[PDB]
Amino acid sequence: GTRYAGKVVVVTGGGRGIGAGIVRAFVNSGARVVICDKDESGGRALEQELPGAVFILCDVTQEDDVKTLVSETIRRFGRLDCVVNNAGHHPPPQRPEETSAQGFRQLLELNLLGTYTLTKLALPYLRKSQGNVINISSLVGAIGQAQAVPYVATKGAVTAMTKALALDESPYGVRVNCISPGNIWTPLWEELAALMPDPRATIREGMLAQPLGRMGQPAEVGAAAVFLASEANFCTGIELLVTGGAELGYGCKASPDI
Amino acid sequence: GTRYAGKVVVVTGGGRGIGAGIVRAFVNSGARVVICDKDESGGRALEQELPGAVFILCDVTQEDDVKTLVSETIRRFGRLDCVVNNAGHHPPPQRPEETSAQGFRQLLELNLLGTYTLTKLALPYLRKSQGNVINISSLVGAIGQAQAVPYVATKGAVTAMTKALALDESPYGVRVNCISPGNIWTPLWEELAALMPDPRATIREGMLAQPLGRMGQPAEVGAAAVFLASEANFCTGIELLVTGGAELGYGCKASPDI
Amino acid sequence: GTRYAGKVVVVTGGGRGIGAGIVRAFVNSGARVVICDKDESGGRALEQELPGAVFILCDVTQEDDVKTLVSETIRRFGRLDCVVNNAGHHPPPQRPEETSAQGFRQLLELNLLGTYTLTKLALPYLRKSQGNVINISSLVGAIGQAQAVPYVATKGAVTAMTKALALDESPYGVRVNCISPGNIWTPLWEELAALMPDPRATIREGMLAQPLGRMGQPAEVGAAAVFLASEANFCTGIELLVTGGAELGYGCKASPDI
Amino acid sequence: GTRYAGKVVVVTGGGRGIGAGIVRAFVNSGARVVICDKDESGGRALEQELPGAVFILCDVTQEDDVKTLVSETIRRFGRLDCVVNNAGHHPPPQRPEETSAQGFRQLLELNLLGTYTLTKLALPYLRKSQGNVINISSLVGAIGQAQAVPYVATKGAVTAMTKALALDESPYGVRVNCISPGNIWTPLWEELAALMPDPRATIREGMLAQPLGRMGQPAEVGAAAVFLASEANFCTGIELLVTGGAELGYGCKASPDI
Ligand SMILES: NC(=O)c1ccc[n+]([C@@H]2O[C@H](COP(=O)([O-])OP(=O)(O)OC[C@H]3O[C@@H](n4cnc5c(N)ncnc54)[C@H](O)[C@@H]3O)[C@@H](O)[C@H]2O)c1
Ligand SMILES: NC(=O)c1ccc[n+]([C@@H]2O[C@H](COP(=O)([O-])OP(=O)(O)OC[C@H]3O[C@@H](n4cnc5c(N)ncnc54)[C@H](O)[C@@H]3O)[C@@H](O)[C@H]2O)c1
Ligand SMILES: NC(=O)c1ccc[n+]([C@@H]2O[C@H](COP(=O)([O-])OP(=O)(O)OC[C@H]3O[C@@H](n4cnc5c(N)ncnc54)[C@H](O)[C@@H]3O)[C@@H](O)[C@H]2O)c1
Ligand SMILES: NC(=O)c1ccc[n+]([C@@H]2O[C@H](COP(=O)([O-])OP(=O)(O)OC[C@H]3O[C@@H](n4cnc5c(N)ncnc54)[C@H](O)[C@@H]3O)[C@@H](O)[C@H]2O)c1
Ligand SMILES: O=C(O)c1ccccc1CCC1Oc2ccccc2O1
Ligand SMILES: O=C(O)c1ccccc1CCC1Oc2ccccc2O1
Ligand SMILES: O=C(O)c1ccccc1CCC1Oc2ccccc2O1
Ligand SMILES: O=C(O)c1ccccc1CCC1Oc2ccccc2O1
Ligand SMILES: OC[C@H]1O[C@@H](O)[C@H](O)[C@@H](O)[C@@H]1O
Ligand SMILES: OC[C@H]1O[C@@H](O)[C@H](O)[C@@H](O)[C@@H]1O
Ligand SMILES: OC[C@H]1O[C@@H](O)[C@H](O)[C@@H](O)[C@@H]1O
Ligand SMILES: OC[C@H]1O[C@@H](O)[C@H](O)[C@@H](O)[C@@H]1O
Ligand code: NA
Ligand code: NA
Ligand code: NA
Ligand code: NA
Repeated sequence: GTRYAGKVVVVTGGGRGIGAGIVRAFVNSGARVVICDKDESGGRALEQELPGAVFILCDVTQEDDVKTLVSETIRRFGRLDCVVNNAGHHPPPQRPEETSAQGFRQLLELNLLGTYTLTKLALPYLRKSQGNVINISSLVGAIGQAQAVPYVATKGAVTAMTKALALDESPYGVRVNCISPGNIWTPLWEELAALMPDPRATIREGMLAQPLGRMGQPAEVGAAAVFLASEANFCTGIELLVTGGAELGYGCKASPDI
Repeated sequence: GTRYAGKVVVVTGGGRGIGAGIVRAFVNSGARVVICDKDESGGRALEQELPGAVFILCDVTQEDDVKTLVSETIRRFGRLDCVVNNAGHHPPPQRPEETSAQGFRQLLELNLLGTYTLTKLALPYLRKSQGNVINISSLVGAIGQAQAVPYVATKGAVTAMTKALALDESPYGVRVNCISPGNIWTPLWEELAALMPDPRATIREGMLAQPLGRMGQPAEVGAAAVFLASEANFCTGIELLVTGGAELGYGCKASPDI
Repeated sequence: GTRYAGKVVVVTGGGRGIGAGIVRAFVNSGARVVICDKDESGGRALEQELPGAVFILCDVTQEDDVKTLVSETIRRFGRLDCVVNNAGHHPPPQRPEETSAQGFRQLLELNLLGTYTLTKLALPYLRKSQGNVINISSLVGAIGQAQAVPYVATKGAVTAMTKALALDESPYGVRVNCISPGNIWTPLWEELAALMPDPRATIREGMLAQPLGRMGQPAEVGAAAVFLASEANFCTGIELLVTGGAELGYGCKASPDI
Repeated sequence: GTRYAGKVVVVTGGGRGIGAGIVRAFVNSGARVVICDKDESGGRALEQELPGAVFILCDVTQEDDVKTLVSETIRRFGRLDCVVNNAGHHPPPQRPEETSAQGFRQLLELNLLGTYTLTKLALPYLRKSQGNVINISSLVGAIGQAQAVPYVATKGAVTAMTKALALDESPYGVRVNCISPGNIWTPLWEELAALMPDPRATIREGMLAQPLGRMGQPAEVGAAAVFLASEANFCTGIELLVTGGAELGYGCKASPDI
């Protein structure tokens, strides 16, 4: 309840899923949290539920929404210590020939450029507080995924960008790290599974993709984020895997040497 | 002179630098090579110089230029075996606060979406030939670089996209790999150094960034590309480092524990 | 003071340096800690200083010392929740031709087989508690170091072994992770620098090997260890870098393309 | 037939499997090859079959065997350009509690220290020729494997050692690289499968562990080795994956978030 007391945190896409788990973790650590989301329903309810959290409607693809998010955070709370760039989307499975350049651009706008824009606008305040940036990337940026060429590309970009910004901001004492989750049970995971021919089979396969034999929880990503913000003072430019071991060992990757 | 005989290769940005080195390597391997470049000067001269190479003016950010590149390759040579996505640019050093979202978008168009578009248009022909894709990424997509947030992000995206496409195309026997060069002495390296306060000092530091104590050559990237195309039949989704060991060991990263 | 309350932790090489920092972090988290060290001086003083810590003399290269360490931990505290394999050594800089197979074997005994032996003897108790293993590896296992072939090999082995054991123990709910520190200011760092022609210059170079421009502290490694034990329930088989960004970006690796 | 003409190559464990594939690749490249193996049957037959290959009986765990291997290579052929450290073994699947420290030591002697010893004895001659070292590691050193803690540890050590030695030998122009194969169909793979309850099912699972849907061939590892020796002049300290994409994407790693 005190490991991040007195600090101010902005969490994008904080209204549900991983984002909401991160919001809860920071509130439980003693921080004041600004919940940003493009949808009102979940975030407004979270503000009512959590003392110390407030909701600001903000679409991270709209530069002027983000400018207002930062200026309102400063106006209302007087400082900014941590930005968690969690807002993002995973399209339904798409074969490469079914993707389009314009859809790829749209996904870059959310998953990459929204993170870039908030980080840019926040950095002057993070420099004053020697604060930090946490980007939510994905394991599939590192190892790939089938039927997700645009999505994978956007998360490879986020992870690499994290390292570049870590280098640039290190002289100011501002750390920049990312978390790469694997399969986390969220409303988006459930929505994507519902599109599949056999949603139950898709969910079971998702559980068995981890040696631990289950998917992860938003609270587990949130704990990793609170660690990076509050106790990882010699960590910058790292990719913290929260994946249950999915990247480890041999598995079933195809549907003796010729 | 025969390890890739009878094969047809498209190299983007092939008029100078790494691209020209890759063109020469494939011609020396027995392949017919289509040189794509947005500038005429170097590529036209290379066609005249190299039997088995032809030049097609093509800006990879212009979807209709790329469609014509593919249709002309097929019309003129009857097949397509390998696409080398080398066209790309590195901006001058830019602090994060000096970058813009619109400049970031423009760099994504070249370094990422041009690779995406040519690959998409070529894949039906690569499936017929069980051909392969080689993307030219960068070491800095993996380890970051200072004063290059947009550039680093684009190359992290290329490397990740390579793995995603490798997964999607594996059932068709089409391999997708990337080469991540470190410091290669090219006209772009020389142009970037010329912008610096002490170009000679910048070049010397660039040589000493490798344990081998020199920069690499376009011919060395070209040899790696010919290997991936012609002899790496069990390699897909790999990142082949051509860096002289720059990623190894401790070095000077800042300008005792507090 | 409560995030790991009621838990029992064994820290090898806990008498000074990183090990002592890890001991302090776990005591501050509410755990009871068994300090193992082959030397009495530091560990005995730490027991006197810290309520909740006790010292057991134990050389991790001596299988019967380690058996007694585990049986005494269980006899005295009734459970075992976390083993931190920190005991290890870095020889003075040695050129490859100056190393010997027998010295390499001796270093494997400490840095690798001591970790293996304690982990093996502890695992039946860790299974009962759904506890976890934390191995202290090194960044140089991942990126190499000059004049340290045997040492680097031992830490590459520890990091890989961590992943293998994570796979094997995942069905039992026992997580296995490692921390890879970079330059941490410890008595061993100071001892190694004292051997050099210009110790002050060696220390300054060690500080500048990180973008953050300083070395790390034992307390920072300790915080990472407490995170892995207490709050990283979906992390297994990970390598948590505590390096200040030393692996990022280009640096000086040698003492333009030919 | 000329890309490595005039060069002399030593391949350990060259009598069958990957080693024999590497021997054949180097002979086909124009090199003279010394086949080292502890068993006579396969290697003696290979000498008879291949002009330009000779067989020397040599157990790489016996330091005096290795000294004789190097001195006989020099006596007979006058130079040494490349050492391929391929000799190694994978034990049957073993749960961690079924392993022993003494078995772990024995496996380190072969998989790690044999590579170390030959490399050490060869380096004075490799310096004279600006030759290179190729170590055969494994993908599982990087990602782990179930029921193979000692084996995985030895290959993590080989990969890390490769990078350390690359750093140390870079001032002399001697490159040191490794190849990490995934599932390669060899007599050892077949022997290991024969131990399993359902060998046919084990082999099928091994094929499906790669997105390419087959295992690799010794010839494919051999081609990668010839590339590293003959055409990778700016590559040092790299890990060249020859895995068919096994490390990519999600798969089946266990036998929704709790
Ligand atoms: N769930 C997983 O398994 C998983 C795995 C790896 C990475 N991730 C990443 O974690 C993040 C959250 O994923 P999730 O599963 O919780 O998703 P989710 O869809 O359940 O929640 C995302 C939230 O972000 C909000 N959001 C979307 N677009 C926005 C925009 N333009 N501006 C502001 N808010 C916006 C949504 O309204 C929603 O509240 C994403 O970046 C995703 O790529 C998720
Ligand atoms: N030189 C290095 O050290 C280095 C290191 C890592 C990666 N790379 C990558 O290698 C590639 C080539 O780099 P280089 O140093 O040879 O650069 P370069 O500028 O010397 O050559 C690039 C070529 O691409 C062409 N090109 C640029 N934009 C194009 C477009 N829209 N359409 C078609 N052609 C276009 C240029 O006209 C030029 O001929 C780039 O992708 C770069 O990011 C270079
Ligand atoms: N200091 C760094 O920069 C650094 C960096 C990366 C990794 N590491 C690793 O961190 C660990 C601790 O390093 P440090 O710098 O604190 O070293 P240190 O020498 O200061 O402390 C190590 C402690 O381990 C004890 N120890 C040594 N051999 C032992 C044995 N056989 N049995 C029991 N205890 C034994 C020593 O007596 C000492 O108290 C080591 O594994 C080292 O490889 C250190
Ligand atoms: N087959 C695979 O899928 C695979 C995958 C990854 C790595 N590897 C590695 O590739 C190498 C070769 O594996 P393989 O499958 O061809 O094995 P294999 O058992 O078929 O062949 C290995 C050869 O090495 C020889 N050898 C063994 N011990 C020796 C010693 N002490 N001295 C000299 N020669 C010795 C054997 O007699 C044999 O001829 C090993 O290092 C192995 O770890 C294999
Ligand atoms: O991994 C990611 O980054 C990710 C991000 C957001 C949500 C879920 C994930 C996991 C993979 C996702 O989950 C699916 C379910 C059904 C079909 C396709 C799916 O892909
Ligand atoms: O690494 C890359 O991908 C890359 C790509 C194209 C060209 C050169 C490079 C190397 C780094 C580059 O070279 C510079 C020289 C002067 C200032 C800044 C520089 O950055
Ligand atoms: O990195 C490691 O794992 C490590 C482990 C223990 C202690 C220190 C280190 C850092 C490198 C070490 O510090 C040196 C100082 C002078 C000469 C050589 C040195 O190497
Ligand atoms: O991956 C490696 O390094 C390796 C090395 C040598 C031989 C084979 C391999 C693949 C894994 C191996 O193949 C098995 C088959 C049956 C049971 C267990 C097995 O493990
Ligand atoms: O919708 C799937 C899951 O999403 C998570 O974000 C919620 O915390 C869970 O309550 C829910 O079961
Ligand atoms: O301009 C720098 C270098 O660029 C390379 O692409 C050319 O092959 C070299 O001749 C030239 O020295
Ligand atoms: O000896 C170097 C450093 O070692 C660390 O372990 C101690 O905590 C410090 O007090 C000391 O300055
Ligand atoms: O024994 C399995 C395989 O081993 C390989 O080394 C041989 O080249 C093959 O002929 C054989 O099928
Ligand atoms: Na509230
Ligand atoms: Na021509
Ligand atoms: Na005490
Ligand atoms: Na012969």
